Parts: sequence; C-alpha cells; structure tokens
Amino acid sequence: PEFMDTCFFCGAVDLMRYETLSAKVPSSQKTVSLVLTHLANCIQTQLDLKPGARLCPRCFQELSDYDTIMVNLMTTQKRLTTQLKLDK
Amino acid sequence: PEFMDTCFFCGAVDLSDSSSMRYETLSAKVPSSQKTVSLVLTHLANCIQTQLDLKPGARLCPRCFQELSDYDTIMVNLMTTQKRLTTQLKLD
Ligand SMILES: [Zn+2]
Ligand SMILES: [Zn+2]
Ligand SMILES: [Zn+2]
Ligand SMILES: [Zn+2]
Repeated sequence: PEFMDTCFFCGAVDLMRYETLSAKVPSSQKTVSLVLTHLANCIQTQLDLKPGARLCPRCFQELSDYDTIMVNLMTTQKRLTTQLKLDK
Repeated sequence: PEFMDTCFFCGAVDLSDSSSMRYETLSAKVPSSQKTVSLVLTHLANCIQTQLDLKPGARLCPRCFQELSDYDTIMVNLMTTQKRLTTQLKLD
C-alpha cells in the first residue's frame, strides 16, 4: 500500500497531513511559498520550488509562526509609531 | 514626596502622597533583550524618519513601559526564529 511523503525543509513520514507550497499561512493569508522566498531573501539566495514540494506539519507550523510573529511585529510597530506622532 | 510624574509617551500624570510598580526612567532595561528603553524609542522614531529630544528627567507610565517591553519581546522572537529557519534553509 504505502505511498510516502518527504519534507522539502527536512525528511520522511509514510503519511498530521503534509502541505503543498500554495497552502496559506493564517496571519497574513499569503502562500507558504512566499514565506520561504522571504527567508531565502534574508540570506541573499534564490530557491527552486519544484511543483513536487511538500512540508511536514512541524515545518508548516514553524513557517506559520514566523509569519505570525512578522505580522504582530508590523502591527504593534504602527500602533506605537502613530502614538509617538500624537499630542499631549 | 508631593510626587508628580508625567509619561513621555502618553502624557499620563500620576499624583502621589504611595503605590507598587510605578513610573520608569528611560534607562530602565526592557526585559527580554536588555537594550535600554530609550533605544526602543530611538528605534521607533527612526521608523517614521523622526528623532527625539530625550530631556534628561523624562519618565514612562507602567502601561507604556509594558507596551515597549512587549514590542521588544516580539522583535526578539523575530531575531531568533529567523536565525533558526534561515540556518535550516542553509542545510540544502
Ligand atoms: Zn503541486
Ligand atoms: Zn519538515
Ligand atoms: Zn504612558
Ligand atoms: Zn534621570
């Protein structure tokens, strides 16, 4: 029977299901492909995303959580800067 | 005392004699990073290409100090999460 899954960001569960790169991270609702091209960019490289690529649930969560931190950083930054601009 | 402290960031005044956890100098360290809360503010001024006169007896209400403390805490969870996942990407 067993057809078998492999994380593009680490390794192998004969599969808590594995995600395509078009899967959306929840906080921004942008594709998890876009979060991977963000991290590639943070270290001055290209990535090649085959239409094969899947993600373990662990990695999908890691990437989700990063995007989530990145959102709640950008929003609390605006709350605080717009406060700085204000009077009394 | 007679004790009248004014918040640099919201303008709340507190009038004392007093209380528990109360107003903070701009040298008070933010917990999860230990930059001085003046640095956190100089950072926020940069973000809107302005800068600030931190006049030398300035003060912060707890709530504002909490709020800057937590921004600092988020930025640190960005610093460390990002070292991890890019390092992960380098493995191939
Ligand atoms: Zn596909
Ligand atoms: Zn994985
Ligand atoms: Zn305040
Ligand atoms: Zn002082």
